[PDB]
Amino acid sequence: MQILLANPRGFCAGVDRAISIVENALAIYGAPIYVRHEVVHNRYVVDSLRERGAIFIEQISEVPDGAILIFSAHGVSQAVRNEAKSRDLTVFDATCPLVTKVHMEVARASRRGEESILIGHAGHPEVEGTMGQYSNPEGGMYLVESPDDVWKLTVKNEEKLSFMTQTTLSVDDTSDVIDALRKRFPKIVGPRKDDICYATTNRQEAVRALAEQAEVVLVVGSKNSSNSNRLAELAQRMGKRAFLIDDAKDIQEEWVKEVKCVGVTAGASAPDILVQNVVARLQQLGGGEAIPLEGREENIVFEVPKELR
Ligand SMILES: O=CCCCOP(=O)(O)OP(=O)(O)O
Ligand code: SF4
Repeated sequence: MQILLANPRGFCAGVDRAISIVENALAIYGAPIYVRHEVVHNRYVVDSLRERGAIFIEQISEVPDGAILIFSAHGVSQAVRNEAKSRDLTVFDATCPLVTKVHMEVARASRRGEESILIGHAGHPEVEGTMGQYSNPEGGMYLVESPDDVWKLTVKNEEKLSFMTQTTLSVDDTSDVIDALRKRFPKIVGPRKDDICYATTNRQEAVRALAEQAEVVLVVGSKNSSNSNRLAELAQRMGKRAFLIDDAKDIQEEWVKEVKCVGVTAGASAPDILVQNVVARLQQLGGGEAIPLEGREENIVFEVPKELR
Protein backbone atom coordinates (compact mmCIF):
# COMPACT_ATOMS: atom_id res chain seq x y z
CA MET A 1 0.00 0.00 0.00
CA GLN A 2 1.26 3.39 -1.14
CA ILE A 3 0.78 6.21 1.38
CA LEU A 4 0.72 9.65 -0.30
CA LEU A 5 0.90 12.92 1.60
CA ALA A 6 -0.83 16.15 0.38
CA ASN A 7 1.17 19.30 -0.04
CA PRO A 8 0.52 21.85 1.42
CA ARG A 9 -1.25 20.38 4.51
CA GLY A 10 -1.58 21.22 8.20
CA PHE A 11 -0.83 24.48 9.98
CA CYS A 12 -1.40 27.66 8.29
CA ALA A 13 0.17 31.06 9.27
CA GLY A 14 -2.83 32.15 11.34
CA VAL A 15 -3.06 28.95 13.36
CA ASP A 16 0.71 28.95 14.12
CA ARG A 17 0.42 32.58 15.39
CA ALA A 18 -2.73 31.94 17.47
CA ILE A 19 -1.36 28.87 19.25
CA SER A 20 1.91 30.71 19.88
CA ILE A 21 -0.05 33.61 21.39
CA VAL A 22 -1.66 31.26 23.96
CA GLU A 23 1.60 29.34 24.73
CA ASN A 24 3.60 32.58 25.11
CA ALA A 25 0.95 34.13 27.37
CA LEU A 26 1.06 30.98 29.52
CA ALA A 27 4.88 31.20 29.69
CA ILE A 28 4.99 34.98 30.45
CA TYR A 29 2.02 35.22 32.91
CA GLY A 30 1.38 31.58 34.13
CA ALA A 31 -2.01 29.78 34.43
CA PRO A 32 -4.71 30.60 34.11
CA ILE A 33 -5.04 32.19 30.71
CA TYR A 34 -8.60 32.62 29.48
CA VAL A 35 -9.38 31.97 25.81
CA ARG A 36 -12.73 32.89 24.22
CA HIS A 37 -13.72 29.85 22.15
CA GLU A 38 -11.31 27.00 21.23
CA VAL A 39 -8.21 28.92 20.04
CA VAL A 40 -8.34 26.69 16.86
CA HIS A 41 -10.82 23.86 16.18
CA ASN A 42 -8.48 21.10 17.02
CA ARG A 43 -9.15 18.71 20.00
CA TYR A 44 -5.42 17.77 20.37
CA VAL A 45 -4.27 21.46 20.49
CA VAL A 46 -7.19 22.43 22.75
CA ASP A 47 -6.82 19.48 25.24
CA SER A 48 -3.04 20.21 25.32
CA LEU A 49 -3.44 23.86 26.17
CA ARG A 50 -6.16 23.03 28.81
CA GLU A 51 -3.74 20.61 30.60
CA ARG A 52 -1.23 23.50 30.59
CA GLY A 53 -3.71 25.95 32.23
CA ALA A 54 -5.64 27.71 29.45
CA ILE A 55 -9.34 27.87 30.25
CA PHE A 56 -11.61 27.94 27.21
CA ILE A 57 -14.90 29.93 27.63
CA GLU A 58 -17.75 30.98 25.32
CA GLN A 59 -18.81 34.27 27.04
CA ILE A 60 -16.80 37.17 28.63
CA SER A 61 -19.11 36.84 31.68
CA GLU A 62 -17.28 33.52 32.39
CA VAL A 63 -13.99 35.45 32.85
CA PRO A 64 -12.92 36.84 36.22
CA ASP A 65 -11.84 40.51 36.72
CA GLY A 66 -8.01 41.08 36.31
CA ALA A 67 -7.73 38.04 34.05
CA ILE A 68 -5.79 37.75 30.74
CA LEU A 69 -8.12 36.99 27.85
CA ILE A 70 -7.15 35.89 24.31
CA PHE A 71 -9.68 35.94 21.43
CA SER A 72 -9.49 32.80 19.16
CA ALA A 73 -8.18 32.72 15.55
CA HIS A 74 -11.80 32.88 14.28
CA GLY A 75 -12.35 36.47 15.49
CA VAL A 76 -15.03 38.16 17.57
CA SER A 77 -17.88 40.58 17.05
CA GLN A 78 -17.62 44.21 18.01
CA ALA A 79 -20.11 43.44 20.81
CA VAL A 80 -17.71 40.88 22.32
CA ARG A 81 -14.66 43.18 21.84
CA ASN A 82 -16.51 45.95 23.62
CA GLU A 83 -17.83 43.78 26.47
CA ALA A 84 -14.14 42.74 26.95
CA LYS A 85 -13.07 46.43 26.70
CA SER A 86 -15.71 47.46 29.32
CA ARG A 87 -14.42 44.89 31.85
CA ASP A 88 -11.11 44.71 33.78
CA LEU A 89 -9.23 42.43 31.26
CA THR A 90 -5.82 42.47 29.49
CA VAL A 91 -6.82 41.30 26.01
CA PHE A 92 -4.52 39.72 23.38
CA ASP A 93 -6.19 39.20 20.04
CA ALA A 94 -5.25 35.97 18.21
CA THR A 95 -7.64 36.73 15.30
CA CYS A 96 -6.00 35.66 12.07
CA PRO A 97 -4.95 38.85 10.14
CA LEU A 98 -6.86 37.39 7.07
CA VAL A 99 -10.04 37.35 9.13
CA THR A 100 -9.33 40.92 10.42
CA LYS A 101 -9.01 42.03 6.71
CA VAL A 102 -12.66 40.96 6.05
CA HIS A 103 -13.79 42.60 9.43
CA MET A 104 -12.39 45.96 8.27
CA GLU A 105 -14.42 45.86 5.06
CA VAL A 106 -17.74 45.07 6.83
CA ALA A 107 -16.99 47.97 9.24
CA ARG A 108 -16.39 50.20 6.22
CA ALA A 109 -19.72 49.25 4.66
CA SER A 110 -21.46 49.75 8.05
CA ARG A 111 -20.03 53.27 8.56
CA ARG A 112 -21.40 54.06 5.08
CA GLY A 113 -24.85 52.57 5.81
CA GLU A 114 -24.51 50.43 2.68
CA GLU A 115 -25.77 46.89 2.72
CA SER A 116 -23.39 43.91 2.82
CA ILE A 117 -23.86 40.25 2.12
CA LEU A 118 -21.65 37.64 3.81
CA ILE A 119 -21.18 34.16 2.17
CA GLY A 120 -20.69 31.66 4.97
CA HIS A 121 -22.14 28.98 7.24
CA ALA A 122 -24.70 30.01 9.91
CA GLY A 123 -23.52 29.58 13.49
CA HIS A 124 -19.77 29.31 12.77
CA PRO A 125 -17.79 31.61 15.15
CA GLU A 126 -15.98 33.36 12.20
CA VAL A 127 -19.41 34.22 10.64
CA GLU A 128 -20.69 35.45 14.08
CA GLY A 129 -17.58 37.65 14.39
CA THR A 130 -17.83 39.00 10.83
CA MET A 131 -21.61 39.65 10.92
CA GLY A 132 -20.81 41.29 14.30
CA GLN A 133 -18.75 44.04 12.60
CA TYR A 134 -21.90 45.63 11.15
CA SER A 135 -24.09 47.86 13.33
CA ASN A 136 -25.58 50.69 11.21
CA PRO A 137 -29.43 50.34 11.20
CA GLU A 138 -29.64 52.51 8.02
CA GLY A 139 -28.03 49.69 5.99
CA GLY A 140 -28.08 45.94 6.58
CA MET A 141 -25.98 42.75 6.89
CA TYR A 142 -27.21 39.47 5.35
CA LEU A 143 -25.98 35.90 5.45
CA VAL A 144 -26.16 33.63 2.35
CA GLU A 145 -24.88 30.00 2.24
CA SER A 146 -26.02 28.86 -1.27
CA PRO A 147 -27.39 30.03 -4.65
CA ASP A 148 -30.96 29.28 -3.35
CA ASP A 149 -30.34 31.75 -0.49
CA VAL A 150 -29.34 34.48 -2.99
CA TRP A 151 -32.48 33.70 -5.05
CA LYS A 152 -34.62 34.52 -2.03
CA LEU A 153 -32.74 37.55 -0.61
CA THR A 154 -34.27 40.99 -0.84
CA VAL A 155 -32.32 44.06 0.12
CA LYS A 156 -33.25 47.66 0.58
CA ASN A 157 -30.97 49.28 -2.00
CA GLU A 158 -29.29 47.04 -4.46
CA GLU A 159 -27.46 49.98 -6.15
CA LYS A 160 -25.20 50.18 -3.05
CA LEU A 161 -24.37 46.59 -2.11
CA SER A 162 -21.18 44.68 -1.37
CA PHE A 163 -20.21 41.14 -0.55
CA MET A 164 -17.51 39.37 1.64
CA THR A 165 -16.78 35.69 2.40
CA GLN A 166 -15.83 33.38 5.19
CA THR A 167 -12.12 32.59 4.73
CA THR A 168 -12.54 28.67 4.88
CA LEU A 169 -15.21 27.88 2.30
CA SER A 170 -15.25 25.50 -0.65
CA VAL A 171 -13.57 27.44 -3.52
CA ASP A 172 -15.93 25.78 -6.07
CA ASP A 173 -19.21 26.29 -4.08
CA THR A 174 -18.39 29.90 -3.29
CA SER A 175 -17.87 30.50 -6.97
CA ASP A 176 -21.50 29.26 -7.66
CA VAL A 177 -22.77 31.63 -4.95
CA ILE A 178 -20.86 34.62 -6.33
CA ASP A 179 -22.20 33.87 -9.87
CA ALA A 180 -25.75 33.91 -8.38
CA LEU A 181 -25.09 37.22 -6.53
CA ARG A 182 -23.82 38.94 -9.65
CA LYS A 183 -26.88 37.75 -11.67
CA ARG A 184 -29.37 38.84 -9.02
CA PHE A 185 -27.57 42.12 -8.06
CA PRO A 186 -25.61 43.39 -11.13
CA LYS A 187 -24.13 46.42 -9.26
CA ILE A 188 -22.77 44.41 -6.27
CA VAL A 189 -19.11 45.18 -5.40
CA GLY A 190 -16.64 42.66 -3.98
CA PRO A 191 -12.99 41.63 -3.97
CA ARG A 192 -11.57 40.32 -7.26
CA LYS A 193 -12.56 36.74 -6.41
CA ASP A 194 -13.52 36.14 -2.72
CA ASP A 195 -12.07 36.30 0.85
CA ILE A 196 -11.06 32.63 0.89
CA CYS A 197 -7.58 32.62 2.37
CA TYR A 198 -4.35 31.31 0.70
CA ALA A 199 -4.21 28.34 3.05
CA THR A 200 -7.83 27.12 2.30
CA THR A 201 -7.31 27.60 -1.42
CA ASN A 202 -3.95 25.68 -1.35
CA ARG A 203 -5.11 22.80 0.80
CA GLN A 204 -8.13 22.28 -1.46
CA GLU A 205 -5.93 22.37 -4.54
CA ALA A 206 -3.59 19.87 -2.78
CA VAL A 207 -6.37 17.47 -1.79
CA ARG A 208 -7.73 17.52 -5.44
CA ALA A 209 -4.27 16.36 -6.57
CA LEU A 210 -4.15 13.71 -3.80
CA ALA A 211 -7.67 12.37 -4.57
CA GLU A 212 -6.66 11.96 -8.22
CA GLN A 213 -4.06 9.36 -7.11
CA ALA A 214 -5.60 7.82 -3.99
CA GLU A 215 -8.57 5.45 -3.54
CA VAL A 216 -9.05 6.61 0.06
CA VAL A 217 -8.28 10.01 1.64
CA LEU A 218 -7.85 10.54 5.42
CA VAL A 219 -8.15 14.17 6.50
CA VAL A 220 -6.64 14.91 9.87
CA GLY A 221 -8.87 17.41 11.62
CA SER A 222 -11.62 17.92 14.19
CA LYS A 223 -15.37 17.64 13.46
CA ASN A 224 -15.95 21.33 14.07
CA SER A 225 -13.12 22.51 11.74
CA SER A 226 -14.84 24.15 8.76
CA ASN A 227 -11.75 24.11 6.57
CA SER A 228 -10.97 20.44 7.46
CA ASN A 229 -14.55 19.36 6.55
CA ARG A 230 -14.12 21.10 3.11
CA LEU A 231 -11.11 18.82 2.36
CA ALA A 232 -12.98 15.64 3.16
CA GLU A 233 -16.01 16.88 1.15
CA LEU A 234 -13.88 17.69 -1.88
CA ALA A 235 -12.36 14.17 -1.98
CA GLN A 236 -15.75 12.54 -1.56
CA ARG A 237 -17.21 14.62 -4.39
CA MET A 238 -14.40 13.23 -6.60
CA GLY A 239 -15.80 9.77 -5.76
CA LYS A 240 -13.12 8.75 -3.33
CA ARG A 241 -13.98 7.38 0.15
CA ALA A 242 -12.92 10.16 2.63
CA PHE A 243 -12.79 10.32 6.39
CA LEU A 244 -12.22 13.19 8.80
CA ILE A 245 -10.38 11.77 11.83
CA ASP A 246 -8.86 13.40 14.96
CA ASP A 247 -6.07 10.93 15.28
CA ALA A 248 -4.73 7.51 14.32
CA LYS A 249 -7.07 5.64 16.75
CA ASP A 250 -10.03 6.67 14.51
CA ILE A 251 -8.75 4.60 11.63
CA GLN A 252 -10.92 1.51 11.00
CA GLU A 253 -9.07 -1.36 9.21
CA GLU A 254 -11.96 -1.94 6.67
CA TRP A 255 -11.37 1.61 5.33
CA VAL A 256 -7.97 0.60 4.01
CA LYS A 257 -8.25 -3.18 3.48
CA GLU A 258 -7.16 -4.14 -0.10
CA VAL A 259 -6.60 -0.43 -0.91
CA LYS A 260 -3.49 0.04 -3.08
CA CYS A 261 -3.13 3.77 -2.55
CA VAL A 262 -4.19 5.80 0.50
CA GLY A 263 -3.82 9.59 0.76
CA VAL A 264 -3.40 11.62 3.95
CA THR A 265 -3.83 15.39 4.50
CA ALA A 266 -4.58 17.70 7.37
CA GLY A 267 -6.66 20.72 7.99
CA ALA A 268 -5.14 24.11 8.77
CA SER A 269 -5.63 23.59 12.60
CA ALA A 270 -4.09 19.95 12.77
CA PRO A 271 -0.44 19.64 14.13
CA ASP A 272 2.00 17.55 12.14
CA ILE A 273 2.47 15.04 15.00
CA LEU A 274 -1.08 13.81 14.40
CA VAL A 275 -0.21 13.16 10.71
CA GLN A 276 3.05 11.33 11.70
CA ASN A 277 0.96 9.05 13.97
CA VAL A 278 -1.58 8.43 11.26
CA VAL A 279 1.17 7.39 8.88
CA ALA A 280 2.54 5.17 11.60
CA ARG A 281 -0.85 3.41 11.95
CA LEU A 282 -1.22 2.99 8.15
CA GLN A 283 2.28 1.36 8.13
CA GLN A 284 0.97 -1.18 10.64
CA LEU A 285 -1.82 -1.91 8.15
CA GLY A 286 0.53 -2.50 5.23
CA GLY A 287 1.65 0.95 4.08
CA GLY A 288 5.20 1.72 2.97
CA GLU A 289 7.25 4.91 3.24
CA ALA A 290 5.02 7.96 3.05
CA ILE A 291 5.57 9.76 -0.19
CA PRO A 292 4.98 13.49 -0.18
CA LEU A 293 3.37 15.01 -3.34
CA GLU A 294 4.97 18.12 -4.90
CA GLY A 295 3.00 21.22 -3.88
CA ARG A 296 2.63 24.96 -4.15
CA GLU A 297 5.16 26.68 -1.86
CA GLU A 298 3.77 28.63 1.08
CA ASN A 299 6.02 31.30 2.54
CA ILE A 300 3.71 33.46 4.74
CA VAL A 301 4.43 33.78 8.51
CA PHE A 302 2.47 35.96 10.94
CA GLU A 303 4.45 37.06 14.08
CA VAL A 304 2.97 37.17 17.63
CA PRO A 305 2.46 40.70 19.08
CA LYS A 306 5.76 42.18 20.38
CA GLU A 307 4.25 42.18 23.86
CA LEU A 308 4.17 38.35 23.71
CA ARG A 309 7.84 38.04 22.85
O1 LIG B 1 -11.47 30.73 11.07
C1 LIG B 1 -10.40 30.72 10.29
C2 LIG B 1 -9.55 29.61 10.39
C3 LIG B 1 -8.85 29.20 11.68
C4 LIG B 1 -8.09 27.84 11.73
O2 LIG B 1 -8.81 26.63 11.44
P1 LIG B 1 -9.99 26.08 12.37
O3 LIG B 1 -10.12 24.63 12.04
O4 LIG B 1 -9.69 26.42 13.89
O5 LIG B 1 -11.24 27.09 12.04
P2 LIG B 1 -12.31 26.82 10.88
O6 LIG B 1 -11.81 26.16 9.70
O7 LIG B 1 -12.73 28.24 10.70
O8 LIG B 1 -13.57 26.08 11.57
S1 SF4 C 1 -7.27 29.04 7.60
FE1 SF4 C 1 -6.79 31.08 6.69
S2 SF4 C 1 -7.96 32.83 7.61
FE2 SF4 C 1 -8.10 30.96 8.90
S3 SF4 C 1 -6.31 31.12 10.49
FE3 SF4 C 1 -5.47 29.93 8.69
S4 SF4 C 1 -4.56 31.48 7.29
FE4 SF4 C 1 -5.99 32.61 8.75
